Order: sequence, then C-alpha cells, then structure tokens
Amino acid sequence: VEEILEKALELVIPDEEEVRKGREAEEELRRRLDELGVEYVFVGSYARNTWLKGSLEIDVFLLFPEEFSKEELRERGLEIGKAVLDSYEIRYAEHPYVHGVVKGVEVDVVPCYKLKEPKNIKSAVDRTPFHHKWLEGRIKGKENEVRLLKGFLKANGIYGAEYKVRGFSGYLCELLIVFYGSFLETVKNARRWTRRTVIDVAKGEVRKGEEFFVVDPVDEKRNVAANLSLDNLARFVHLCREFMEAPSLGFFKPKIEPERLRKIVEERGTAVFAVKFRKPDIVDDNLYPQLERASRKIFEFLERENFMPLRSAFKASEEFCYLLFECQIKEISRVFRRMGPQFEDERNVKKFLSRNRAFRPFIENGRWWAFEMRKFTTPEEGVRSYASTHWHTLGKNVGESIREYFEIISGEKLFKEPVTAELCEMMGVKD
RNA sequence: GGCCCGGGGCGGUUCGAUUCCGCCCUGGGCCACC
Ligand SMILES: Nc1ccn([C@@H]2O[C@H](COP(=O)(O)OP(=O)(O)OP(=O)(O)O)[C@@H](O)[C@H]2O)c(=O)n1
Ligand SMILES: [Mg+2]
Repeated sequence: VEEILEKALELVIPDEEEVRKGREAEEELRRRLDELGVEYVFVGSYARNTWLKGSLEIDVFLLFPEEFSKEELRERGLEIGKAVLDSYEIRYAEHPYVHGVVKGVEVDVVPCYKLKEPKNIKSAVDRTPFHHKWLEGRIKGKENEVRLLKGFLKANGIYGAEYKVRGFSGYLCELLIVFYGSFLETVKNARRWTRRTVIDVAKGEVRKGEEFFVVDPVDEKRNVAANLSLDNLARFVHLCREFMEAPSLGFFKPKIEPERLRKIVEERGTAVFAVKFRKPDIVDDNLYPQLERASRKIFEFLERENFMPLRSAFKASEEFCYLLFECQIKEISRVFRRMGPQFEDERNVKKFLSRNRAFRPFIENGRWWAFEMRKFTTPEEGVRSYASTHWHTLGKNVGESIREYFEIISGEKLFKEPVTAELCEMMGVKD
C-alpha cells in the first residue's frame, strides 16, 4: 500500500504545467470579470486545489441579490457568461449556466443567489458557495488524499454523481476525506458500510438509518450521496475490500471480436435483441433516467409474459439509442393455462365456462383451469407489440421517439451495431 | 425530465381488481444539470 499510494499520486496529482495553465486562466477570468464589475466567487475543486489530474474545470459563481427573479438570473447570467468566455456552449436541464474555455481551460460560469444561511435554497445551486467556506479551512493540507479517492472512483466508473454515472460527487469525496482523514482510512472503513449506513460529518458520527445517507454539514436535510445507486455503493465497498486484500496500482488505471461475441451468444442459447430508435436531442441528465425507465418497463413486460429475462442494458450513441435484452426463452408455446374459480361457487364457474374458448376447461385440485392462447410466441414479437402500444409509458422523450420510429435488431445484424461492448458487459464475458 | 408520497376521474384485461396493464387531472417533496 504505502508504496502503491506513492506511485498513485503520479496519476492523480496535476503537474506543474497544468497548474500554471489553470492559474493563467484563473487570472484571465478575474481580469475579464473585473472589467465588467461583476460580483463573483471561485468555488469547486479548482478553488480548493482538489481537482483530479486531467480534469481541470474552473467554477465561477455569479452572486445575485435574492430579490432577483429566476428569469433575471438566467438572462443576466448567460449574458455575463458569454461575454467572458473565448467560446461557449449553453446546454442545461434546469439551473442555467454557461460552459466555455478561457486560455485553453474548461470553465463553468454559474449564476446563483448570494444568501445567508443555506436553509431555504432559492436556486438549485445556492448551497455551493457555503460548501466552499465549510471546506476551505478543513481540507487544506489533505487535498492529495481527496485526489487519490477521486482517481480511484474515476478509474472504476463510479466517480460522477450525474445520472449517467450515479456515483460519488466530488464534494462527497471531500467530505469523506474530512471525516476519515485520508484515502486509506476511507477505504478501510468503507469495507464495513451497508445500504443503511448514515455518515454525519458535522457530528463526527456514523449511525444506522433507512438508507445510505451522508449528511451535508451545511444542511442536515441534504443527503450528499442522494443519487448514488445501491449497486454503485456495493461496487465501491467490494472494491475497497479487494484493494486492501491485494493493493495494486491497477486500481487507479482506467480499465473485442464481434465474431467471438456471436459464438458466446450461440453457446448461451439465449434470446438477445435490441430496441433501436433515434436519440432525442436532449441533455444527458434527462435522457438517461428515461432510458432506465424504458429499459425497466420492457424488462418487466418480458418477465410477466414468461420470457425469463436475464439482464437489460442500454447504449446511447450520438445518432441512436439502444435498449438491450437477453432472455432464456427464445420461443414459448401458443397455449398456456389460466387459473379459474374453485368448483364450489357455481356463479363464477358459470361465467368462467361461458367464455368462448378453443379447448374446453378442466378441473385440477378442486378448481377450474382453461387453456388460453397467447398473442405472441417470441420475446421480439411481444416487445414489438408492447413498444408500439405502450410507447407513452416509456419516458416523455424516449417514448415519443419510439412512437415515431423503432425497430427490433436481432441475430446477425445486431452485432454490427455500436452495442458490442455493452453486450459483453451485460453477459459477463470475461478476459 | 426522472424518482418518492398522496388525492380525483377513466379505459383495458379478468370468473373475480382498490389491489394486473395503462390513461387523463391534480397536491406535496426529492434528485441530476454547479
Ligand atoms: N451533485 C452535486 C454537484 C455539485 N455540487 C456542488 O457543486 C460544486 C462543484 O461541483 P462540480 O464542478 O460538478 O465538481 P467539483 O466538485 O468541482 O469536482 P470536480 O470538478 O473534480 O468533479 C461542488 O463542490 C458542490 O459544492 C453538489 O453539491 N452536488
Ligand atoms: Mg469543476
């Protein structure tokens, strides 16, 4: 360990050239903003020197009086953001902000209400400046520890808190370091975390609760780890146990033949198909929760129709989106048996038998049963039907897109699509 | 936009639904975009 972590610092700590570049960009931002005479404050990992090597992104916050309208914040904010960046892009889900570059560095110009007491927030990001003040004096000296933690989560796919990841936010990493004292202590204790572990940083306590909860020092009602999924919490805990057991530098390093994949699927004997549709032109933060719903809704449909679904997944390229499925049943019989009433109450038995049927119901164990016919005998046939009539329940945007067009890609043609990596992961193909 | 909790109308399926699949309207929270 001791040694491994030393080498690890070389992958997480920014070199003197990247730091300079960030400082050079910092000064430029101040000079441009001072010329406008705007009120701003630097926050985030850049401000606390906790940003991960190769992930430099400066956060500048524009402070506005709380009396201001949210519309005003949006208009003035974007006005200032655009006038201060070399080039910019504007694309958000709810809270507005401008993304750009200043002297080769990524920058986020974010508008927010300058308040006192983060109790009742007015804009989604009002806590941020307060997180900064709380951390400034506590994280000073332990920033390399935060970086190891970030580099660890990043190299293993659970670093972002955004929906595409559902992992650990940067701020959460910093609270953990403040709570445990170091990357190693965090990892040692995380091995004992549970799905009901509550970490109260301000109280310096860990208690049992109703769900994994990391209390914000700035607001006790805020769960800093709110969007961390159970499975990612589990992957982290399991990763911590492995790292302690066999301390490797590979834990900080970021981690196939389409013809091989065909052989594998052939050997598994499963039904592997995908629902393909055009990708809605919307933010990742809106797209993903929809693909998750769409993916889940179809998966549940496949389970109640007895196709015995194994797993589902999804891929979103720039063109299309794909919802992936694997089922144990490639084809089921046309008939099935519907349970009827007990022979005892004749009223319902009469109604049951009056039903026009093709085979005539029988008695088994004191109750009537009837052979009914399915409307589809293959997983693909059912999904084609489901997705055509229930598109409205597949997410607001993903559902409307599927309404205007979708297709079921199966067999040979499916391995030609940009989903091969996703399938391998989904099927547990190893090597 | 997604999730959670709660109201008020419906339709389909079923011998049988409040409870299965869905659809309108609506109240309150929460999360992602910093
Ligand atoms: N889900 C989020 C996202 C952001 N923030 C706040 O916004 C700040 C800036 O977050 P961001 O710029 O997204 O990342 P950093 O925290 O700066 O860390 P890094 O850029 O390395 O990801 C955080 O410090 C935190 O106070 C938060 O509380 N919760
Ligand atoms: Mg940043």
